[PDB]
Amino acid sequence: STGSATTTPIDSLDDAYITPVQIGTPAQTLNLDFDTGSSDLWVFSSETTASEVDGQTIYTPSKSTTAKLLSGATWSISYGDGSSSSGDVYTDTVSVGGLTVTGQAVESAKKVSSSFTEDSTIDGLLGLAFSTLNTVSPTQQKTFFDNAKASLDSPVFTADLGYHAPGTYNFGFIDTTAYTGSITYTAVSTKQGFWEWTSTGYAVGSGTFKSTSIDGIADTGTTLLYLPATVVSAYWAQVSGAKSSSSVGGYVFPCSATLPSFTFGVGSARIVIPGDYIDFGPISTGSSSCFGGIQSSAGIGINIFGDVALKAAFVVFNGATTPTLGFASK
Ligand SMILES: NCc1ccc(C(F)(F)F)cc1
Repeated sequence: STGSATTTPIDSLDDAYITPVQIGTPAQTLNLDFDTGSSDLWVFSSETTASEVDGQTIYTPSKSTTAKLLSGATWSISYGDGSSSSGDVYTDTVSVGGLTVTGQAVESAKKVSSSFTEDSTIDGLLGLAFSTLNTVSPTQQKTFFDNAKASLDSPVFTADLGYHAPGTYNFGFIDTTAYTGSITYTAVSTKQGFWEWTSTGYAVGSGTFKSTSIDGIADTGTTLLYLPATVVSAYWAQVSGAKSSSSVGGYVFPCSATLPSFTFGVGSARIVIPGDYIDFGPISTGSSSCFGGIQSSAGIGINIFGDVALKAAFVVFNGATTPTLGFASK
């Protein structure tokens, strides 16, 4: 089997991407944030605290003839940005663009943090990292990809995020018309439960490529590109007026600037992020200072190849017995 679904940016800045997911019987369509950095499929629901729901589409398990409460199961997750959510669990039929999983764990939120409440476009998340990170207690649950894997024509999923435009998530196949050149595959460590790989280096604009190992995770659930301070300082030093602002919480630059591109290495291959992709608009409404798309990972503990980097590539999340990552220009 295969599955294919369109992913759409939630706003004019590509702050996040949403993909329609059918849950239950009859189908209840919710727009979830596909996240290769986490492993919980959680949704806003009829159980979510009323004051914490503001515009989101909810999952109502009582209206689904295939929903079953997973006895005694609870979940609670905290994301790297400080956001959190928790609740109870149901098993139900979940479909993504033609691909169906019966008995998928659908984590129903009873509580969500302010940032989720404030994002009316995100109805929940669909975790695509390794099932070792799933927070369901006392019995850990599998991801949608993990549950569908054996049925897929190929044990893979692909991420093809658009820049200010719709994109695609494919399951079980590689669309050879969606990229240029070839796909370069690289080794993955699953030790931290993430799609963790090692970039071979970088370049700033038309500058000399620096060969250096950058260990990081391929994370669709993170908006920006988080890299070592040395790297990020080398990037912003090419932008006149750019500075690291402690009050804003990162590198900012004059909105009138035309940004240089950023190239990252995948083996001997190169992925070029165009300069416009690193512009995240005014720091506050009407400000002439803009927020940068490349930020330091110094306070995180890990480098994050988020949407800024992934949307420049056709990305293969290879779930073969030894998982790997594939990147191609597009
Ligand atoms: N990295 C996962 C993630 C996804 C969405 C959000 C937000 F912004 F919707 F709250 C936070 C964290």
